[PDB]
Amino acid sequence: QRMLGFVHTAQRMPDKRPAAERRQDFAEIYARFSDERANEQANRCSQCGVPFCQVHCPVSNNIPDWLKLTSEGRLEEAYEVSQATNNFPEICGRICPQDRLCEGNCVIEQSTHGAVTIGSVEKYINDTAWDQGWVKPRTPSRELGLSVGVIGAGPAGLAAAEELRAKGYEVHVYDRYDRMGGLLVYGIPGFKLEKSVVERRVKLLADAGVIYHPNFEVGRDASLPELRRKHVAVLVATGVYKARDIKAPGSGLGNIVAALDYLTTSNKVSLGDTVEAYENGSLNAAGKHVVVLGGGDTAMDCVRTAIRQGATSVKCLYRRDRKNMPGSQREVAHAEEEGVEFIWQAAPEGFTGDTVVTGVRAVRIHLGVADATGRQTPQVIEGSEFTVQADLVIKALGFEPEDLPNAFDEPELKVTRWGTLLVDHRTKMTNMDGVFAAGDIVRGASLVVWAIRDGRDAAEGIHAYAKAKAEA
Ligand SMILES: Cc1cc2nc3c(=O)[nH]c(=O)nc-3n(C[C@H](O)[C@H](O)[C@H](O)COP(=O)(O)OP(=O)(O)OC[C@H]3O[C@@H](n4cnc5c(N)ncnc54)[C@H](O)[C@@H]3O)c2cc1C
Ligand code: SF4
Ligand code: SF4
Repeated sequence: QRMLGFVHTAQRMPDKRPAAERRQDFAEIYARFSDERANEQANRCSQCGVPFCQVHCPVSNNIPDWLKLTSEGRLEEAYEVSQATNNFPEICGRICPQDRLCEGNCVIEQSTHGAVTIGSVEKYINDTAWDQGWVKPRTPSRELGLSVGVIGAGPAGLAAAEELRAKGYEVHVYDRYDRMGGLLVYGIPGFKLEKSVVERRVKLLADAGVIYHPNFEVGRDASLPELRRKHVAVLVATGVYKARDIKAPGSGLGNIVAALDYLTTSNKVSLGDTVEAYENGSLNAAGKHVVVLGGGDTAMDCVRTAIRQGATSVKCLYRRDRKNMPGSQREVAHAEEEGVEFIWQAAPEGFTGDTVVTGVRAVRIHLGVADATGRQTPQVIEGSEFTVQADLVIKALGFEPEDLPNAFDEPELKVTRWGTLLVDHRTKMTNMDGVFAAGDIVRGASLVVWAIRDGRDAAEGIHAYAKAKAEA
């Protein structure tokens, strides 16, 4: 039908399970659209000129085109259009925060008509295509005689590997873990993204012809000059893993565990491998009171994965207001509905205890009015300082890059202050010849789709450089 039906229809997301039932299991919380409902929700588009849904999507899919090709049957052509510009569409549709990228700037969203549910239609059109064999690996026609190396198996690494293998090269990936996929499989919990689609996509990648090297750290089992001599070009996509800390009176007691360790062990125990720290360790929250520090999406993941495993009472201390939350806002409402209690504008001061933490003494800060440059300056209130009973606290402040030049044996890699190495904009080439670096280690605490775009751009640049070098 002529697809301008936002006038006489109302937006409604797919099926959801109630809160009293969500708290038990570890599966997802949403469901896939039905056919007659997807063909209706994809019809509310307006095919507007100058589509803001595409200007603000970091990978810049052709959103109106497959929204049209979905609203008229014709699902296979829609799958083609969607896949031809994005390597992991379903993963993006599942995890990408849409209220700030695409759904937050739709033209009918700016006019209080609600937003066309884009990511859910992405999921629908990209998963119903998987069941009927419309997905196939991109095996190169004529195998080109060159070899390219990458470091890391995250989103950027896998995207670059797929692009290079499609061009015709021979790729070799080098991941530190045993199950490749990066923090897509060890950072993000199960209820957000299921660990089955990730292994499905990595199996497809391996079927395309990629060679996998698990349990292979660059620092220990290799060296950057050796790999530089092996292949023709290497892509540093190792991400950021050196976490942050806090120095306060009482910050040396027991049961003060970093967030990444907790999340990793939760992912493992959901998969298996029977780590002992889940049996006898401080990485369980069965019958304890949990308190997490800092904000962001990491805080949301931690608090939810804690409230799933019992956790008689959970609290989260953010040191700003609610509207400045770094992550999305659907997960905040989800956590509130599931049982979490939030404490906005609070900063930790100390930990009271003897050998194990018994409580967290915190202060209450006040934010000034936005400055002429758009920056609020908080100041701690002198009177109100309080203490919360805490059985297990989790520090989830942030993440920073490691010291790569002093660990990759090459002290000539140019670096900024924070650790993100410098790189040109066009070719995505590192200071040194032959080596390239693009992904999350160049940006900071970005999202997945930015990593995908950086990986694709670095792949194109590496192809151009290798062709120009073997050319003459
Ligand atoms: C919805 C959402 C939720 C998010 N949740 C989180 C979250 O909970 N926590 C979080 O931290 N980020 C989170 N992010 C951020 C995002 O996941 C990452 O910034 C991004 O995925 C990292 O991209 P990358 O290319 O650096 O890959 P990464 O996955 O960051 O790359 C890590 C890989 O590098 C490998 N590696 C590391 N060091 C070495 C080495 N020396 N040698 C070899 N291999 C090495 C690791 O083993 C791993 O395979 C989230 C993003 C979104 C959109
Ligand atoms: S969601 Fe809105 S802006 Fe995006 S294509 Fe549809 S009508 Fe245009
Ligand atoms: S990748 Fe993210 S921003 Fe782009 S269309 Fe999909 S959900 Fe929207």
